[PDB]
Amino acid sequence: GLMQFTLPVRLCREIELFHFDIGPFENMWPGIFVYMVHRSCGTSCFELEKLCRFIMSVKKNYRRVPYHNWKHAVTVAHCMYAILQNNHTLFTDLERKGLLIACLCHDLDHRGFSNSYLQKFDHPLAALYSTSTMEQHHFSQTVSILQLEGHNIFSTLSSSEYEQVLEIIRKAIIATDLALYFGNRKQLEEMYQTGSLNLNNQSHRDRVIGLMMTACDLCSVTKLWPVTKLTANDIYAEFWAEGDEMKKLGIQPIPMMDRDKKDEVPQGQLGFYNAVAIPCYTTLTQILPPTEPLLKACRDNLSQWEKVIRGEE
Ligand SMILES: Cc1cc(Cl)c(C)n2nc(CCc3nc(N4CCCC4)nn3C)nc12
Ligand SMILES: [Mg+2]
Ligand SMILES: [Zn+2]
Repeated sequence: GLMQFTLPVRLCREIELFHFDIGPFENMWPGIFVYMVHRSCGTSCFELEKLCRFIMSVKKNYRRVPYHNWKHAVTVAHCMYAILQNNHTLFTDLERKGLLIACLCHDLDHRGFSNSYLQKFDHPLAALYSTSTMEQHHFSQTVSILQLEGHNIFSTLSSSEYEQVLEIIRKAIIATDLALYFGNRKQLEEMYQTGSLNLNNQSHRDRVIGLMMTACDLCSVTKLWPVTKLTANDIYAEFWAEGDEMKKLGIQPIPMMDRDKKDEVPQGQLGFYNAVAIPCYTTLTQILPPTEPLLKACRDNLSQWEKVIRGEE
């Protein structure tokens, strides 16, 4: 009732920053997440007992893969928290509620394989969800966990509010399908430039939330360089295992997934920051000026990859 969550001083201060790293102590991550809900939403948003039980079931449904794991979920939520806290007035009570939850749940039960590998392996999920395969699965898992006894953190919401929140969550989670991001950022680019962008048009909010989700999801590129570099190892550990699996199916994997192309990593990161990351944080900074530190950090890390290529590290 009168129970606050507090973090040690360095965390208390640094968690407010975009480049915060949640650290290696897994047992502190639930507390960190709850801390973020309480400041971002209010101590009255969710029934504490239910929330903790929800957090633990979510944790239990992430798998021990090198990248798309429980640490990633909490990291993507922390980036969303920073966005929300730096844009206080722009978001409904329901969005604040739904978005941190969406981030925590966005990769639920990920297996460490891309949509493309599932389709080529012909996994049951690819038959059930022909596009955004994993992402529809992630949302499905969120609904399941929400329906477990004592797990309904949205129990105090009205029937229509409940339906609205699940709908924010659904679209948010779908938007993490990077294949959808390009078209989404293009529309947003154009709408901002022709001045048509309207935060009262619901379909416009959706696109903006979608862009936020991409930004949070890629936030590894906005951290301090050693964090960025070390996460990159986890990212390729997954991709290369998928690459191996492609080869097992009799298929040349794309260069990104082929461990024989280890040497081109610095250059693959370059293309990635240029094709994906920078454009994402750019348009996001245009639409939401106080998120500029993400762009600035992303640019610093691109420069670090450039330095890696030039033999300077
Ligand atoms: C989804 C995602 C998210 C994030 Cl936060 C990052 C930092 N990354 N990096 C990547 C791989 C980029 C890449 N590497 C390569 N190759 C070709 C041969 C050597 C490497 N090509 N590309 C496009 N993906 C992601
Ligand atoms: Mg995902
Ligand atoms: Zn993700």
